[PDB]
Amino acid sequence: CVSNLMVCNLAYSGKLEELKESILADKSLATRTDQDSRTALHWACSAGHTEIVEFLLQLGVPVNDKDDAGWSPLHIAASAGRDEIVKALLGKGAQVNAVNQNGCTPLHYAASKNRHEIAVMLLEGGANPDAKDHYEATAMHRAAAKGNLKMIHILLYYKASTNIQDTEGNTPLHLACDEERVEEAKLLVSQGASIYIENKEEKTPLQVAKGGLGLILKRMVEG
Repeated sequence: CVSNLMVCNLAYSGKLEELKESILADKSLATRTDQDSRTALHWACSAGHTEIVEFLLQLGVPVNDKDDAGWSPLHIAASAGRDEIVKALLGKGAQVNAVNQNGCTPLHYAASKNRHEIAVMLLEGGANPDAKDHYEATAMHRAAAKGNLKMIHILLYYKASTNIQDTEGNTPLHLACDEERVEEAKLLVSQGASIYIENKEEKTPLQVAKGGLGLILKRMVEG
């Protein structure tokens, strides 16, 4: 029972037939916003109900409206891992470089939650891989820190930068090293991530690294 508007609950529940029934009675309900500034579309994205999303999109409804927290439908769908809803959303003009109130794009959440195929869709649909959030962090920061090896390959293929620094001065390499993400750190270094950049604490990814991972990285770069 996630909303104060019944239509929204019907979209979350997946009750497509009473959702259509409410909306023939009152066309306005397909775009009416609840207390979180969400419509039926947001909630159907959240629950992954593709047929209900597809129905609303045909109806002509807005695709890019952000809720109280700044989440667009695309944000919700990318995060929740709704492969086909993302596809539909993008097909209907969804904004791929949309930002929520923390400064996150959909790709940030795809990267973080390991959504490989959604990441590909977003990037192939025009997403900026170097988009920085309010802490100046990228998708690559998130992938490196979580240890998402395949996601890093994706980001790198679509020309993500490896040496962007967050508010703390850390690059993705710093984070990979800090979380003992070995293969992810080697991958980064092999495609040019710097072992020399210092975070705002004056430490390099090597100095942050443990178990002589730093030694491995140092030999990759220096001989």
